Amino acid sequence: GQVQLQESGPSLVKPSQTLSLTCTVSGFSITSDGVLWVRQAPGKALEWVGAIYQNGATYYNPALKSRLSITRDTSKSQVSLSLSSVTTEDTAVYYCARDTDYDGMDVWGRGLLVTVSSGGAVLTQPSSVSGSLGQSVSITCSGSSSNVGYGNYVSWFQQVPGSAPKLLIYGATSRASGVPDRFSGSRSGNTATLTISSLQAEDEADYYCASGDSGSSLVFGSGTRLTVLGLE
Amino acid sequence: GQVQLQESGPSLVKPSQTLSLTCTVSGFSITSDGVLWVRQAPGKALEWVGAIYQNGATYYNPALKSRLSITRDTSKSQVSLSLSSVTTEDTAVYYCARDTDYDGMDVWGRGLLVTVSSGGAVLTQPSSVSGSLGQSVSITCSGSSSNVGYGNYVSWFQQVPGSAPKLLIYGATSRASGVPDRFSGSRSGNTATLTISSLQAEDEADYYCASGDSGSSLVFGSGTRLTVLGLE
Repeated sequence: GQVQLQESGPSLVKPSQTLSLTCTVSGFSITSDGVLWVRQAPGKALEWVGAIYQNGATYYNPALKSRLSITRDTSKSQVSLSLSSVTTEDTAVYYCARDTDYDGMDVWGRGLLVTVSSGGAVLTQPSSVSGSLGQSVSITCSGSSSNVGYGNYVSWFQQVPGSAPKLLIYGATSRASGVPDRFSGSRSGNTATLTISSLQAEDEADYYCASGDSGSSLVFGSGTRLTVLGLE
Repeated sequence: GQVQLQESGPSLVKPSQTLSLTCTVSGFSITSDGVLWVRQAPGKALEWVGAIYQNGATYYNPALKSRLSITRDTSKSQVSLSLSSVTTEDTAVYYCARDTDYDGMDVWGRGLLVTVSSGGAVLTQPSSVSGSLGQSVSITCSGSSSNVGYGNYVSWFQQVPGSAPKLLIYGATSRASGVPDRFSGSRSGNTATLTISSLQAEDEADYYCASGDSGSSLVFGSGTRLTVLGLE
């Protein structure tokens, strides 16, 4: 992969100060693809932070809008994130990713952990599910007419321990590039479903649904942990 | 940090072919610091692959030497690894790290997973140890006169779930920059010991002891999983 994104910054940020990160991209222009920021607090789901698109138009998670600024420098291929008035609740791995016209959020950086410390809105998924080698497994995601209902702007991600999400299915049904076809997506009203046939040992991971939402936001589900039953 | 290292290469290699990776460094010269390669097969201990130093002098893991070549391009800040005659047993996350004069293997790349597929010398550690918040805990590593007994060339690493090792201790004692001082290391004949006083929640990880050997090979231990007992 020549397309890549890398987050950079100072992790440790004292409470009440501003947290500032830079995402440096290579192998493509921000004038052709959007860039988004996602975070994941140690031991939580994925939360959308905000996005900046080709024309520089920006979009923010309403819960964070209070202290968020996203900017960009075209010449240096950089996208900046500033988060003000940081507290311990902003401790997280911060991820940037690309958002493309026809391939979905396909490429993500590796993630940068930021710890905030001093002296030393709703998509529902079953939290767990399991199946054995060879058989199929379904993971459902419930929302509403604003989002999963609004139409076919549903994504599914895979995340293994300590690692950036990998896009599986975008447009609710379309398989991303390089994704094996034992993965498929469907949608029915306010519900979207991922199906994994021919379960494999390496499918054991957490799974996240995400959906566009009427107020130009992006919402993630609560995550589903999949376990595979072997014979070993 | 300014210092960073990044592995880059193909997606998957076919068996009996040549796996080739490139390590690009930034924030320092290979003419000032050595570069080493380490790998980690799924669910398995760290294994040293080989090293190239400031004068280009190379050193290899005897078990892999047969099909190993490490090269470098100084003008471009690159170090190259070639592994021939790959089989399924070479599937692994490959890591490239810096070896310094006075700071140990302090900085490591993020790791690149490489799987070898078609269309379908000994350091002993206990496998587990555990403790509640605040207590001290010890992890022991046995070898021999060639290695842990050779002298004070012992390191300790920490690895969380899907992440590059972090150096804790070097010189069999000297703690590393930025490492908190509840970690200490001691040595007593053919045995080296890492002690963590005041166990913290984020110490929950695997721990590896590595040692220089007589034959200028680096050897890693079998790994120790440390669990912390909450009240949750």
